[PDB]
Amino acid sequence: FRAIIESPEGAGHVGYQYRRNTGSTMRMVSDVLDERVSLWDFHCDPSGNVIQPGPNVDSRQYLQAAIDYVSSNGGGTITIPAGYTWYLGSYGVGGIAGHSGIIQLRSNVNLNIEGRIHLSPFFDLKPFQVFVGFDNGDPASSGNLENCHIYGHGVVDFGGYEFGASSQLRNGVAFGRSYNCSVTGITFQNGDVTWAITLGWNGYGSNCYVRKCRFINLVNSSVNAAHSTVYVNCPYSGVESCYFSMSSSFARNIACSVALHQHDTFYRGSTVNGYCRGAYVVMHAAEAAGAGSYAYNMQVENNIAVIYGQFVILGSDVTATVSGHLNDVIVSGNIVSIGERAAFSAPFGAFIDIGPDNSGASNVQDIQRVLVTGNSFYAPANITDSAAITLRANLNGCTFIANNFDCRYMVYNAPGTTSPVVQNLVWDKSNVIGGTHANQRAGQNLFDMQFASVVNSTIEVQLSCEDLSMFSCILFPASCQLSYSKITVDSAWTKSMSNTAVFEGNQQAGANVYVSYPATVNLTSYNTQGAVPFFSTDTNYAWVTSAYSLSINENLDFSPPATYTNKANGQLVGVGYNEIGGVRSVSVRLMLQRQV
Amino acid sequence: FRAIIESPEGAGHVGYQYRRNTGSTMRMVSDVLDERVSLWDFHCDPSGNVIQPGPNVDSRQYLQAAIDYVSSNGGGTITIPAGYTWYLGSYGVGGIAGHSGIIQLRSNVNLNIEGRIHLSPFFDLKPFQVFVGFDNGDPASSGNLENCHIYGHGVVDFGGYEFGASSQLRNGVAFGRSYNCSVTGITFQNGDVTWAITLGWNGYGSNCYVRKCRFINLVNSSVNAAHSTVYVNCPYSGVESCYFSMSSSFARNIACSVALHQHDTFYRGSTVNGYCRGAYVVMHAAEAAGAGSYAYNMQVENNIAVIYGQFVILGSDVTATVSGHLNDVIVSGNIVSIGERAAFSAPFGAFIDIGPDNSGASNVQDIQRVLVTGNSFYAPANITDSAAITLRANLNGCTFIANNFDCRYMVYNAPGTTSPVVQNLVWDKSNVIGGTHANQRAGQNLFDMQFASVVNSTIEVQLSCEDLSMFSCILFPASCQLSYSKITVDSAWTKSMSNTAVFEGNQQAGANVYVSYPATVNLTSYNTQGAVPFFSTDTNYAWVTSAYSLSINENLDFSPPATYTNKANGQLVGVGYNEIGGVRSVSVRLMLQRQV
Amino acid sequence: FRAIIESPEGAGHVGYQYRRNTGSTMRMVSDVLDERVSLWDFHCDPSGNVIQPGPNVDSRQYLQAAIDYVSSNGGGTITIPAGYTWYLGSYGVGGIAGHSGIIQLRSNVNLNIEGRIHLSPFFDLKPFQVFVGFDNGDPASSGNLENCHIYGHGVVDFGGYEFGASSQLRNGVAFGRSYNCSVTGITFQNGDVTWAITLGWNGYGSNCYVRKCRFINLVNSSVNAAHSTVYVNCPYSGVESCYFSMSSSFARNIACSVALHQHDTFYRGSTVNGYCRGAYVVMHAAEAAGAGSYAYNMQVENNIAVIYGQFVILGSDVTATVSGHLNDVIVSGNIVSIGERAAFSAPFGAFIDIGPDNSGASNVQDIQRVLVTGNSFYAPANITDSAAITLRANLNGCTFIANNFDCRYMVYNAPGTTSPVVQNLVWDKSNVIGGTHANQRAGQNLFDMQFASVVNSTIEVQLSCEDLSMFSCILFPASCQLSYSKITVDSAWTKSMSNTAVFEGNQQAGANVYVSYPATVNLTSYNTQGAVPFFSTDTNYAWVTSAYSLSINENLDFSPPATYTNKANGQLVGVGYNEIGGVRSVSVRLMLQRQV
Ligand SMILES: CC(=O)N[C@@H]1[C@@H](O[C@H]2O[C@H](CO)[C@H](O[C@H]3O[C@H](CO[C@@H]4O[C@@H](C)[C@H](O)[C@@H](O)[C@H]4O)[C@@H](O)[C@H](O)[C@H]3O)[C@H](O[C@@H]3O[C@H](CO)[C@@H](O)[C@H](O)[C@H]3NC(C)=O)[C@H]2O)[C@H](O)[C@@H](CO[C@H]2O[C@H](CO)[C@@H](O)[C@H](O)[C@H]2O)O[C@@H]1O
Ligand SMILES: CC(=O)N[C@@H]1[C@@H](O[C@H]2O[C@H](CO)[C@H](O[C@H]3O[C@H](CO[C@@H]4O[C@@H](C)[C@H](O)[C@@H](O)[C@H]4O)[C@@H](O)[C@H](O)[C@H]3O)[C@H](O[C@@H]3O[C@H](CO)[C@@H](O)[C@H](O)[C@H]3NC(C)=O)[C@H]2O)[C@H](O)[C@@H](CO[C@H]2O[C@H](CO)[C@@H](O)[C@H](O)[C@H]2O)O[C@@H]1O
Ligand SMILES: CC(=O)N[C@@H]1[C@@H](O[C@H]2O[C@H](CO)[C@H](O[C@H]3O[C@H](CO[C@@H]4O[C@@H](C)[C@H](O)[C@@H](O)[C@H]4O)[C@@H](O)[C@H](O)[C@H]3O)[C@H](O[C@@H]3O[C@H](CO)[C@@H](O)[C@H](O)[C@H]3NC(C)=O)[C@H]2O)[C@H](O)[C@@H](CO[C@H]2O[C@H](CO)[C@@H](O)[C@H](O)[C@H]2O)O[C@@H]1O
Ligand code: NA
Ligand code: NA
Ligand code: NA
Ligand code: NA
Ligand code: NA
Ligand code: NA
Ligand code: NA
Ligand code: NA
Ligand code: NA
Repeated sequence: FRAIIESPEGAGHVGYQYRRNTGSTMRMVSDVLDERVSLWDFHCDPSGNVIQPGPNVDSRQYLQAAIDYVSSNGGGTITIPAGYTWYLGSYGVGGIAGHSGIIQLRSNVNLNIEGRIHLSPFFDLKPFQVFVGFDNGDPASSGNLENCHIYGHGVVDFGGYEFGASSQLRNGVAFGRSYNCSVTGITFQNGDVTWAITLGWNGYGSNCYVRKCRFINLVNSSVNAAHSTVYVNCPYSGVESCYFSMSSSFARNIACSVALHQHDTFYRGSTVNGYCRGAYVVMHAAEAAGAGSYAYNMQVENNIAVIYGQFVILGSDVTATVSGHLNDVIVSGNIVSIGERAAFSAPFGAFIDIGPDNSGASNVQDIQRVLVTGNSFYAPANITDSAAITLRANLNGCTFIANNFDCRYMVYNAPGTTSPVVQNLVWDKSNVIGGTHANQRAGQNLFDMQFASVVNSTIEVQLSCEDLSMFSCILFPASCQLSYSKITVDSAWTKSMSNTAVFEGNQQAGANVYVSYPATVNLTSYNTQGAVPFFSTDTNYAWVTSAYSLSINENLDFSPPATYTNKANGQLVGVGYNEIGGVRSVSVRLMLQRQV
Repeated sequence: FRAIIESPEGAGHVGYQYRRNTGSTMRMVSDVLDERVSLWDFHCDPSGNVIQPGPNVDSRQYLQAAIDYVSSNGGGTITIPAGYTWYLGSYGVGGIAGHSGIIQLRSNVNLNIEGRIHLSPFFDLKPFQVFVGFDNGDPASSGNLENCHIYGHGVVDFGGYEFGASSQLRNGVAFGRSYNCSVTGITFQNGDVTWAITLGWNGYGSNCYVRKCRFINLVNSSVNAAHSTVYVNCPYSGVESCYFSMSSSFARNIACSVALHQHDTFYRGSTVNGYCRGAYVVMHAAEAAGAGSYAYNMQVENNIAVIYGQFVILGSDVTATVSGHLNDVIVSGNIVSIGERAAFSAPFGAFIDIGPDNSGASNVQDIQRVLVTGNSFYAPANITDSAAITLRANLNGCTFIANNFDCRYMVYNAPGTTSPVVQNLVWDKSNVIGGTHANQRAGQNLFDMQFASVVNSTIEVQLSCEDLSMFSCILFPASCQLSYSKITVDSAWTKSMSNTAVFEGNQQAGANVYVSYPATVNLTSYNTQGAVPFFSTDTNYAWVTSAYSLSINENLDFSPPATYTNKANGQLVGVGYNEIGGVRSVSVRLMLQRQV
Repeated sequence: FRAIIESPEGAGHVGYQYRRNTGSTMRMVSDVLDERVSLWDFHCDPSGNVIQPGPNVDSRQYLQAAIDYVSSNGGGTITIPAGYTWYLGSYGVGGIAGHSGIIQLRSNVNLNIEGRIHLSPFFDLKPFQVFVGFDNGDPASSGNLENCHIYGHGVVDFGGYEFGASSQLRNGVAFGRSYNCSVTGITFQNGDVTWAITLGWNGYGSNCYVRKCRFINLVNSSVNAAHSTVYVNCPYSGVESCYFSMSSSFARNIACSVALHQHDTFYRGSTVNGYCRGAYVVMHAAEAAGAGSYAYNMQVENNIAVIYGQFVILGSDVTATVSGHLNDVIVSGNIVSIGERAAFSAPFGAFIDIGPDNSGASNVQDIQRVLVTGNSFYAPANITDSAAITLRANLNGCTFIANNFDCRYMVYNAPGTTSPVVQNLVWDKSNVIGGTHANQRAGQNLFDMQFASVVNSTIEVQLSCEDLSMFSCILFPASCQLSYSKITVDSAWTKSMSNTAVFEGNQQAGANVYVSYPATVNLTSYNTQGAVPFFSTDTNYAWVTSAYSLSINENLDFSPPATYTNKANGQLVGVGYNEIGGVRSVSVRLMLQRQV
């Protein structure tokens, strides 16, 4: 009996009944203790003696034994205890070896990480994926991971080790073909990794989430090829209320916070600092196996960001046998800025980027039904490479309403690069254009329409302050076709502008182009006393349907017409009034209109 | 002593002091074990022997005993253990019997559901409410439920059983007259039920919430009369970050995700697929006892939905002695689509529906001060029955700003049905109208104003692409009165339209109607050389205050006026210019304006 | 052995192995029990006998001993047990004494509050701060608090005691110089306090959050000087999904829900009732030590509020050696109302307030790049003191897009008070002005521009119903300079208004002022048959660049011009048509335009 009690079965001989309640189960202490489980229950030598964790102990095999055992009972939650750091010092074996895996996750087995998990220097200059939910080296032959949650106040620390080679991959949690899996509360820090968390695999998975996590300093070297903190690769999944921070120079050029790569995915309520990019919103044809060829219902909302490159990047692409499509996207309520940097010192600053594929192709995309609304964007005045939208690949539609954009360009694409085919670009008059870059725009077009063609598009320019440095508010080169479009420039703050809208190929003459913009025009009247015609001296107004005065008349003896039409020879003409006769000659600011 | 130790009081004789700290309490093992409690502590036969759960064991009485006992000590949290399925196989007794209750919840007693709870086939074809917080068969004589939280990674499974009769009710959690109650984390699945969760009772309750829950496949038969997944019937309560999915055909016709039925309630950040409806936002007079006759401060924001009928349904109604009012509503940031379906195959597709009462009355409602802003809506091109708003009952105000609506109709109501009285309908120019339904609109009016009357309303139509199939952009039948309103049609993409705005009762002539829209007009001049008048051949322009040219002048020898007014006989008239004399006859596209 | 077993070391002699697994650690019961810790482990007399909590027991020393001990082991989570109320009855000692501290928090030591914590009457009429994370009386010499989380279903009750003197301070949780600290789930109630929670100290701290907490009735007396429920004084921190309620009259005059006082801070998804104010968004120079002199990336989104004063208050100020700046702010998606009250009975109602500093100075502020978008605001018709913006101090920019404001004023500042210098105030046409206050505006200007100067501003007024009671839609006194601005009044619902826009100093004549608004003008023609001029009888139109008819022509024999320009003497002039000759005299409603 003494022997039984001191034995490992002792607690199984000590009776217990909850709160002395006579209606409660007559149990043994061991039954109640068996209701919970921790790493300490597996962190022992072959004789069953507990092993203290530390920098010289590899905890991997013990944590794997705990997970495997709990898995065998239909699941539960293993605690990783507070007040200790648990080092990992070797790779795992079996199915996860193909993924450079350390720990293998299993279905229904949750991890409550309250202490710290820290990679030992065995992993320096090596690939690794700390937690892996695949059960096979080939993800295509992998089983699923279901009902696996990682949560707590603890920490995953990547030991500060740099990558050994750019081709290597490193990850924190790869859930795999993951259904109802989540990470909540955890801080991931101090590394050089590719991703912190990945959700799903090529569309297989569902209901995976990352909530209230922190990601701190996860890129640190020039070796690191690329980094996206959370890659969402299964539908009905997302990231909310997270914090992302980088301090490395390299992060400003390579790091993105989130990738939304399947339908019905979201990125909300998060704060980003020190990253190149905010989010990719993409349908890769190569990733279309699990959930189809369409990324739709994509939501980026209510985030706060300081970045160095582009906030949201839109794209879709193709393989030999699959074509990716991106549609039904909303980007709203975000407040974003380009951090303090030299012009051209990081990838081109943008709120929205329509990005060419990984091979640089701009003629594979199928991006449409995007709404960008109620966001703020700001870039410091020196950052020439800042745009509301860098439209660098084919676009089948994007709508901008009620944003506030305060940067160098509104619409931009580099000339002599790609020549995008643009459809259904809508820029509503309710987009407010800020003045931070006023006086910086010598030689530049606010809306620089460097495309192959534009159709079914609306650009309603409204200034809110003067910028007389700019070459034009909007310019179309002669190589850009323009049809079935509406282009207007409001006259406010434009009286002293030489050029307002510029159509280098006279594209505003098109049958279904509807335009209006201010221009200065010289007119000369006949000498007749009374009602008298005034005609423009130049003949380039054959496209104008009406025009009206934007200038006061300093004269007593006559007045020019208030309104004008045109004539077949391209003159404007209207009827004014000579109180006394005489040939008149005036220079007037007019609002030129065509079909509006 | 051996006997004491092996007895149920044994743990109460084994001393313990935390971490051997001499300043800590000298306790017994049983005291520490008594800090927590699980179902295992009550899941026992009359001799105190533990009973294993399973499909042949009814766990109800044991779980009730646990709840009752914990309640007696001022509360706590009972764990429903992971790795087991706990079947429920009988109804409860007492107060919850009137609600077909299984388990009775009690104040301060939380349930941490980590395992699975599953209904046994005793419940097939029967009503049931799994967890009930009422303590009396008559909710009016019920006490309150306070401080009751249900949370964890577990599951409530409704066993797949169909309803027996349409008149039956089924629910997961009925909190009752519920104050500071919540459900977090739980998956509700595999049923045919009326609701999964209900919060409050006829306005009694407060601070009830449903967060990070999943609701999967909860309608499965033609017997089911109706389904709303969460019914919010107490103020200061809401639903956030939930997932809702249905696969049944019947769900596309009967199921709604959320009902917000009292003031200061919200539905946010959620994803919906396979449902008929997104949310009801309603003040039922019959439900006004607990929190007054007004539903105000109602918020539907940042949701993602694929539905088959209507996204938000607005309503209010009356009883013999109470009148319901709905006001101060915001609908923002939502991205919604009608899923792939045949036209007319499910209830009429809509972003907003102003719905008649349960008896079909359209003259009881008092709905006003609604803001719909920054949402996206899409319906596939074949779905004739798709509208931004189906305005089917009296409306005292609704404001639309900066949305993107891509469907068949903008404003719709069926002719020869209800004749709503409309006030303060505001459709701002910043609403972008998509082109998916271009070419599908033969015989149809984009804004089909099938009302009794319209007052104090604004409709600013702006197209962003051509649709020459439509009969008109906006049409008022002669039975619709129109007064103190502004109606405009921007000219862009309208040059080839026969009809733009149509006023079948010539209602645009009204003293306080402010309109503008394009029209083609034939004019004929006098023969006089010089300044010469042009007059319209038709006499239907007595209401026009000015008009201006939207056409170029192909002539050298003359020009028509740029601008026109009218004359008492209903002609337009303006002054053009004959370089050489002669009677002129032209057909010109004009922008007709009245008081704008 | 019997003796050992009954001793405090007994559990350390009883063997245990998890679930009888031969691969598990051979432990003792005490090891498993040592995995968790509660207040009961420290709530004991000097002989180690447990003490029951209650109104006559001071639990403070015991809870401090628990925290100190857990801190010594590298942290963990102490449970404050459910089913008991734990009273605090004395002040703490050491570093927190300077802060009137009760309990001292320590790094990595979390509190899981499931029971109730309640202040005893020792604290009546006294200052107190219940939980304090500073370790020194002087916050400047304090160490940090890291990784401290307070969570659970429990309650902190302040005992209902009033303040003794207005100069006293009271707080719930002062995290101090706080990094990765949070409060989740807790209800704070029944007090008269200054704050419930404060985060950070003068910019020192990071990643502090308050989530899913309730704050109920925390002001109760006329003695209380001021109250803000959560004060956020460190960056990368915020408040989400909280509930705030007050019932006291005094709260309607003194209480604010949140203060956002450092960069990258947020307030989201919360509900407020009974408060004076929603949120301060402020950069105090005096608080600039820890995180710099700029508050930027400030976010107030998706809140629901009933308040009595101002929803968001913007400000910045200076000290002898530091200047505060506020920029890059977003206010979106909020639905707010002024609760039922008499006019002038609480501080002036406002959605946005640009507030002078604590000394009343209006010439210290540097507030710019603010976006206010997609919000709703409502005040009952009797509340004269209600404005979309009360602009009472210097403003360097604020942008309003796509809001719905239904109150007395749109833009307001009291005349004969402060004279703000205003730059970059942008009021887009997409702001919808409600009609609740129609007919209440005798003697009042909808936009009452009571400033020193206005520059680089846009005000686009659009009515949606008639209000003929108002004196004007917009008025500039002669003391307000106006330059490089755009001011328009849409004609809809304005035909019967005497005054639309009023420029008491004729400021619309300015070279870079762009305006348009309706006016009635009397004209007289020459007698000539045919094309004939009409001239205004008054000479105050020297600033007008064009005008056009907003009136029908009731005549057959002639028509006035459709469009007009001006003449140097300030007449308008245009060319109409006399079918028969004769001098004509008409009164016409025109749209007057200047440079637009
Ligand atoms: C770091 C990052 O996320 N970058 C984005 C680009 O992603 C792509 O490059 C990545 C570089 O790391 C990834 O490729 C790498 O990893 C692949 C997967 O690893 C294998 O399979 C795993 C399941 C195993 O555990 C591993 O052991 C290994 O076997 C590997 O095949 C590639 O060779 C390697 O370079 C990334 O690949 C994806 O990763 C996720 C997450 O782990 C996984 O779920 C997917 O299965 C996998 N996809 C594929 C196809 O294998 C790869 O996608 C990304 O392409 C780019 C988006 O922008 C560009 O394209 C847009 C659309 O055309 C265009 O709009 C834009 O302008 C372009 O810049 O963004 C980041 O750069
Ligand atoms: C399924 C659903 O939610 N449908 C919505 C309509 O709700 C209404 O019909 C429901 C059908 O199930 C409910 O009625 C049923 O249940 C009633 C309540 O059950 C009793 O009381 C419970 C507390 C007990 O536990 C039960 O044992 C039982 O005793 C019952 O009285 C009815 O006879 C039965 O048909 C629903 O009733 C409400 O349910 C909630 C949640 O449980 C409860 O808190 C309320 O007390 C209770 N209300 C009432 C009045 O009893 C009943 O409301 C809903 O009316 C409709 C809204 O849209 C229509 O009306 C709008 C406003 O005029 C209009 O804009 C719109 O166009 C219309 O379609 O939406 C769903 O159909
Ligand atoms: C109640 C509230 O929050 N009111 C807002 C104003 O805040 C300011 O007044 C408060 C009155 O309580 C605070 O001052 C009081 O407390 C100070 C701090 O206490 C000391 O230091 C603590 C760390 C210790 O634990 C204490 O023991 C004590 O030693 C004290 O120095 C003052 O004497 C006392 O009156 C508040 O002070 C701040 O509090 C936070 C939170 O605890 C702390 O992190 C800060 O260190 C501390 N700040 C300073 C400078 O010490 C003090 O800021 C607030 O000023 C006002 C904002 O609006 C006005 O100014 C705007 C900007 O110009 C302008 O736009 C607007 O129109 C103005 O009305 O809002 C509330 O009234
Ligand atoms: Na691999
Ligand atoms: Na769109
Ligand atoms: Na081209
Ligand atoms: Na009943
Ligand atoms: Na409204
Ligand atoms: Na009628
Ligand atoms: Na102090
Ligand atoms: Na702004
Ligand atoms: Na002045």
